[PDB]
Amino acid sequence: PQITLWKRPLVTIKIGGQLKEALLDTGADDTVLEEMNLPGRWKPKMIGGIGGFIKVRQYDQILIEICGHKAIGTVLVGPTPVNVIGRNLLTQIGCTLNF
Amino acid sequence: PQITLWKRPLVTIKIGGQLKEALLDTGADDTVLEEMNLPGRWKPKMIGGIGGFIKVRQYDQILIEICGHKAIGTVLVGPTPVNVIGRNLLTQIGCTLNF
Ligand SMILES: CC[C@H](C)CN(C[C@@H](O)[C@H](Cc1ccccc1)NC(=O)O[C@H]1CO[C@H]2OCC[C@H]21)S(=O)(=O)c1ccc2c(c1)CC[C@@H]2O
Repeated sequence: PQITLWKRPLVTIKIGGQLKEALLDTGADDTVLEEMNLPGRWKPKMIGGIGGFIKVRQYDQILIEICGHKAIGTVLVGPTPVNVIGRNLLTQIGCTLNF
Repeated sequence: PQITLWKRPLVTIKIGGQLKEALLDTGADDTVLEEMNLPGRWKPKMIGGIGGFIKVRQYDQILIEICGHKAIGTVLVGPTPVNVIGRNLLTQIGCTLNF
C-alpha cells in the first residue's frame, strides 16, 4: 500500500499473540513497544530521544506481523508513550519513503 | 527519490540560508531542529518525545528546502538529539510510505 502522512501512520501489528497499533517510523532505528510481558530472555538497554532516555528490555528474534507482512527481529519493550515500528523491521516488509 | 531504510534516511536541508543534515522522521508530527540562529519572531512552545518534554522556540511559516524540495511551515528549535523532519513538512514535499 501507499500511506500518506497527513495523519500519523498507524497500522495494526501482531506480536506475542496480541494485536496492537503502532507507527511506521522511519526515524526509529529499532522497534519500541509499550510494556508487555513477553516470554524469554532479554537484556537491559537505554534509548534516547526528545526529552531524554527511557529504560527498555531488548528481546531478540521476535516475530511480528505488520499489515500482513511477517518480520522477525529486535523489539525493545518499555514505558514508551507510543508503539513504533523502526527501520530494523520496516526494511523487512519492504517499506520505502518516496517523494 | 525512493529511499530505502537500511540506513538512517538522512538528507541535506537548507534553512535560513544554511545547509544542514536532517532525518526524515515519519514518527514525528513536527519538525524539530537543534539550537541555531533563525531570523524573525518566535514563541515559546513545549513538545514531548519518547523521554519527556522539552522547551522549544516555535518559528512559523519558515522557508526550508529538503533534498531539493521546498516547504514553508513551522520549525521548532531546541535541544533535540538530532535534526528531525516531521510530517508537517514531509506532506509538503509529497512524501509517502510505500510497501
Ligand atoms: C532521535 C530521532 C528521533 C527523535 C527518535 N525517535 C523516533 C521519532 O519518530 C519519535 C517517535 C515518537 C516518540 C514519542 C511520541 C510520539 C512519536 N517522534 C518524536 O519524537 O516526535 C516529536 C516531534 O514531533 C512530535 O510528534 C511526536 C512526538 C513529537 S524516538 O522515539 O525517540 C526513538 C525510537 C527508537 C530508538 C531510539 C529513539 C534510540 C535507538 C532506538 O532505536
